[PDB]
Amino acid sequence: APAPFXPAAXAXXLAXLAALX
Repeated sequence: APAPFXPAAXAXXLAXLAALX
C-alpha cells in the first residue's frame, strides 16, 4: 500500500523555493 506514495516524498526538492527568502 505505501509503495505509490512513500517515493514521492523526492518532492520535498520543493525546498528550490528557498531561493525566493
